[PDB]
Formats: sequence, structure tokens, C-alpha cells
Amino acid sequence: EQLTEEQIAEFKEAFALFDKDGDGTITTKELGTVMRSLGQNPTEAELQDMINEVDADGNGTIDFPEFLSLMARKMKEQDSEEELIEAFKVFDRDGNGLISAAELRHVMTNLGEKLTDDEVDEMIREADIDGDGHINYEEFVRMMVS
Ligand SMILES: [Ca+2]
Ligand SMILES: [Ca+2]
Ligand SMILES: [Ca+2]
Ligand SMILES: [Ca+2]
Ligand SMILES: [Ca+2]
Repeated sequence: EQLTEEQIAEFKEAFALFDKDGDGTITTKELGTVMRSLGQNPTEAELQDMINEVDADGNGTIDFPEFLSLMARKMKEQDSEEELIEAFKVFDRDGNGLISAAELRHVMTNLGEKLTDDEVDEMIREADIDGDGHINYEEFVRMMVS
């Protein structure tokens, strides 16, 4: 077990958007066509680095198996990032992108933890990198995964 016929069909449809000429491979040129359509104009060197990250056999192009492997893993990545984003936006009660001590304390009380200002201040100091006494999303992620 691994993938349904419907999952493979949608991966194949995604691959086809890149594989302009239908030869079963994605070249640097084709990847460039797609990004250019999206508003980015990478150089050949930048495109090569992108292919090199996903071209497992080193033949210079990305085939469908290589694209399935990298995509399926990107979607695990994305599912874990979404979980940290949702957790953050809850802590960040006013939506300003900074969890304050007051916000952290309120949400911790709802999570069943009645903490003092000093306790909360220590939690933030542990995670605070830029020294503003607040936790931004990078600081939050960094702490949560490490
Ligand atoms: Ca092609
Ligand atoms: Ca560039
Ligand atoms: Ca390859
Ligand atoms: Ca806030
Ligand atoms: Ca901070």
C-alpha cells in the first residue's frame, strides 16, 4: 500500500503541466517555462539547483517516479507546517504575528495551566531570539521542533 489510482492520476496531471513536450521528463528549460508563467524568471543556475535537488539518478531531468517521491514528501512537509501555523494563530489572539506574554498566559489557562507572569516570561525568554519579548512564527517553530 502506497497510492490509489486517483492519487497517481492527479500526480500525473501535475507532472504534465511541467512536461510541456510530453517526453516523460522535466528539464531545466521546462521548469523555467512554468515559473516564468507564475511571475519568476530564474536563471539557468537557479533552475539547475532546483532539478539537482530532485533528480535522483543524476541524468539531468526529473521523471515521474522522481516527481512522485519529492511531491509526496512536500505534502508531508506541508501538512506538518499547517499544524504549526494553526497552533501559532490561536496563540496569537490579536493576529498581529507576535504572541505576547498576555496572549500566551490566556491560552495556557484555557489549556489547563494557570501560570504566573514570571512563568510565562521565562517561557518567552527561552524562545525569544530577536529580544522583543514576544514570540514570532519563526521563534515558535524553532522552539516547537527543537
Ligand atoms: Ca519534457
Ligand atoms: Ca534569480
Ligand atoms: Ca532523473
Ligand atoms: Ca499578538
Ligand atoms: Ca521575539
